[PDB]
Amino acid sequence: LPIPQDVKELVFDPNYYVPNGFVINKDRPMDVIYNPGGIEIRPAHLVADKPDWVRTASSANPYSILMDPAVYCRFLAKWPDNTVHEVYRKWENHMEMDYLKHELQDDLRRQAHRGGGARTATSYKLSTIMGDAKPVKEVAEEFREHDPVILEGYIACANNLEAEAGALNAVREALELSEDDVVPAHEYRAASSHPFDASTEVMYEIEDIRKEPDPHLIAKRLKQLMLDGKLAQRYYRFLVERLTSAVNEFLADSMSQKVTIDDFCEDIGDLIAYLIGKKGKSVADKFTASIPFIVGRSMCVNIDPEEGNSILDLSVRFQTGWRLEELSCLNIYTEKAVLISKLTEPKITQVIMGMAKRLNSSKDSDDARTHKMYIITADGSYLQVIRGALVDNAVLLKLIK
Amino acid sequence: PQDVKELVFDPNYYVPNGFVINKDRPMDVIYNPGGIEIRPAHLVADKPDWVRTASSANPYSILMDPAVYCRFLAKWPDNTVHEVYRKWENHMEMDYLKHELQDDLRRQAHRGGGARTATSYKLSTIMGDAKPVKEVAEEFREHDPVILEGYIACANNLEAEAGALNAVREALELSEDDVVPAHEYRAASSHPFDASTEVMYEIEDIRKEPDPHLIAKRLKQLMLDGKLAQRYYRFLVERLTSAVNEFLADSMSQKVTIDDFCEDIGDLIAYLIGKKGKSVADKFTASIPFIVGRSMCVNIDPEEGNSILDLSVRFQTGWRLEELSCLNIYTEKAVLISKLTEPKITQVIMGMAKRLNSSKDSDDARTHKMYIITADGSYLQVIRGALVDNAVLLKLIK
Repeated sequence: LPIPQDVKELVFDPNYYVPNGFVINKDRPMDVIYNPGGIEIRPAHLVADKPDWVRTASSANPYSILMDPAVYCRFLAKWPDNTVHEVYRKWENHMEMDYLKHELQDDLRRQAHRGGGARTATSYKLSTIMGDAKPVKEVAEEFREHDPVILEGYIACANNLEAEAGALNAVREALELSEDDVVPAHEYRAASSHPFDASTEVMYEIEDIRKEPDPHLIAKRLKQLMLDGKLAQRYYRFLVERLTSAVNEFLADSMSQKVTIDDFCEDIGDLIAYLIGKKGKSVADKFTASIPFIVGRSMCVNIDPEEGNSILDLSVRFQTGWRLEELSCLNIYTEKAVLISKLTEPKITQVIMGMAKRLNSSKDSDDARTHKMYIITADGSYLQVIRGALVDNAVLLKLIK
Repeated sequence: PQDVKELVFDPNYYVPNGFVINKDRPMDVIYNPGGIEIRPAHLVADKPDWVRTASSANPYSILMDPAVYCRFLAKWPDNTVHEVYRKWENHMEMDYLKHELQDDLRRQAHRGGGARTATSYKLSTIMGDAKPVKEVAEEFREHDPVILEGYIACANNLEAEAGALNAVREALELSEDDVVPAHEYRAASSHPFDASTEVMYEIEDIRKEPDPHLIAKRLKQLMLDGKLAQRYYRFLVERLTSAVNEFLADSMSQKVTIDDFCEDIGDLIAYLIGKKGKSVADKFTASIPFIVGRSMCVNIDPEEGNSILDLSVRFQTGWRLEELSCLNIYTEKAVLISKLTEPKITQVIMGMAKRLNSSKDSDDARTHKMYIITADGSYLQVIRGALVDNAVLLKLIK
C-alpha cells in the first residue's frame, strides 16, 4: 500500500500490488512487477532495446553500478517521472527468478557470449582465478593453477589480436607452460609506434610541450612548431587529431559532458573558458588537472636514433579468464561506462588497484599520465579503466566498441 | 527561381527590406526571390540548419577543385540546402573569400604559405595515370605517378606511408633532396588467429558464399561446435557488423544498423526487402561479397600463422586535402566523383580499380579497400554508392 520513494523501499512481489487488467504470467512471474505509485520493475535484458527504458543519470547515481551477474539480477525500475533506476536483486533470495537466469544462459543471441555445450571462450585454457597480480619471475620460481601474473617489459602490437597473441606467448614462455596447460590471467604492457620524420629537436620540443601543465601554452607552442616549418603539417595534423579525439573521449566518458571540440590547438582555450563559465569552477579545475593525462596519452614521444622517432600508444592490460557477461551484467552494453562500488566484486577492484599502483611507481608517476588501462575479458571484450569526474575517486569500466 | 541553374549570382539583384549589403564583404549573403539564401560554405559549417539535404537528384555531395570553384550553400524556403560551385575566374568580388580560406587561423593547418610544409620531404604535385615503377625508373623532370609491387606490411597509417615512401625512394634511386612522385602501392595488416587451418579454409569458403544467410549460419555453427573460439568468432562478427553498418550508412545512406551479424543479417535482409523494395535488397546482397571479403579476408600461411587481413590499395598524391577538395569533405560522410571532378582523380581511381580487377576472378576487388592519401595526411576511401549507378565516392577517414 505505501508508495516507495527510493530503490530500497520497493517491494519485490508480483502479488504485492496487482492493478486492473494485468494478468500475472504463471511460467514467467518476474516478467513485470508493479509497485504503488506506478513503479514498474522489469528485467534489464527484456527492455535493453527499448528507448524509454534507459538508465537515468542523476546526482545520486550518475553512473551505472557494476555487479556480478552470477550473484545479482539487474532490474530497471521506472517511476511516474520516467526516471529509470537500477535495482539489483540476489538470485538466491528469490527462487522464482530462476528462469530469467536460464534465459541469459540459453538465448540464441547470448550463445556468442555465454558458456554451454562445446563452446569455448578462448582457443586455449584460460584460468578463472582472479585477484591481485604478482611478478611472473617469483611465480615461475615458486612452481596447482598459476596465480595472476605480471609480465615485465613491453609487447609491440599492431592491433588488439597481435597484442593478445604476444601476451599469451610471453606468459607461456615465462611460466614454461604447454599448449594444453591452463594459462593464468595476466598483466602486461602494450606499445604501438607511429613513426615521425621530424628532427630530434622538434621531438624534444613536443615532448616538453607534453609536460606543460598549461593547456593554452601546449596549444600555442604546438601550433608555433607547425607554423615555423619545424613540424610538417602531416605530423602536426596527426597529433592534433589524436589530441582532439582524446579530449572528446574524456569529455564524453569521464565528465559526461555533451560538449565536443573540432581541433585541440585552436579550441582548447575556448573549451576551458566554456567550462569556467557554464559548468562552474570545480569541473573546469578537474578537467585541467586531467589535461596532463590526456596530453600524455595522446602525445607520448619516443626518441630513438636507431629506428627513428615515433609517437607511442601505451597501455597496461589485464587479461582475465572471465567472459564479459560473467564479469558484468548486460548494462555494460547499454552504458558508456560502469562504476566500481563496494558492492562490486572485490577482485576486479584489486586488479585495478594493482595496475594503478604499478603505473604510479614510475618516475614522477609519468606512466600514469601516458598509459591507458584495459581489462580484457576471455571472449575478447576490452574495458578501459577510466576516472570519473561526477564522483570523487570514481573508477569506471568503459566497453571498447 | 525554381531551380539551382536559375539562381542569380548578384547581391544587388534582390535586396530584401531591412537588409544592408556590406561593401567590404558583399558576397557573404545572397538573396533570391522566393526566399533563396546563398552563403559561403565555410561561414556556415558549424550551423546545424546549414547541412546539405540529400535528395533523389543529388543524393551525394560533389568532389570539386578548390583552386577553380568556390562552394556556396543555398537554402530554400522548404529548408533544403543545395550546393553551388562558382568559378573563381567568373567573379572577382569573391576573391577575398579565397584569401580567407588561404589565411584563416583555423585553416593554417591545411593550407600552404610562409614556412609551412605539408610533408617532411618534397612530393610532386603531378597527378594522372600511374605506371609500373620499373619502366619509369629505367626511362630516367618530375616523375610521373608510379605503381609499386608487392605489399607493405603496416601497423598503422604512418607506418604504411613511411614504407611506401622508402619503397619509392629505393626503386627510383631518389635522394633525400629529390622530388618523390605521387605513388600507388598496396598495404596489408594481419590479425593473427589461433584457429585450425581447416577452420580457416572453412571461413574462407564461407567468405565466397553469395548468400548472407548461409554465411551467418555456417559461421555461427563453427562457433557453436567449438571449432571457432568465441573470442575469434566475436572478433569476426564485430568486423562484419561494423562493415555492414558502414556500408549501410555510407554506400546506401540507410539509418538501419545491426548488433550481431550472424544473428541479425537475416532480419536485415527481410527488412530491406519489406521496406526498401527488392532493388535495394538485391544491391545489398550483391555487395555482400565485397563486405564479407573485406571483413573476413583469410590468409593461410603455415610459417607466419593464419590471420585475417585488412588489404588496401593506396595512392599518395602530392595535393593536400584542401587543395584536392573543398571543405565539404569535412561536412559530408562521402563526396561523389562526377565528370566535373578533376579528371586526374578519376584517372587515378580507374587505374587502381583496373589493377584490382586484373587479379584472378577479380578477387582483390572483393577484398581490398582503396584509399587516396593527400599530402597533409587525410585518407579518402574509395567506396561505391548504391544511390547512383556506377557512383564512386570519396569518404574522409576520421
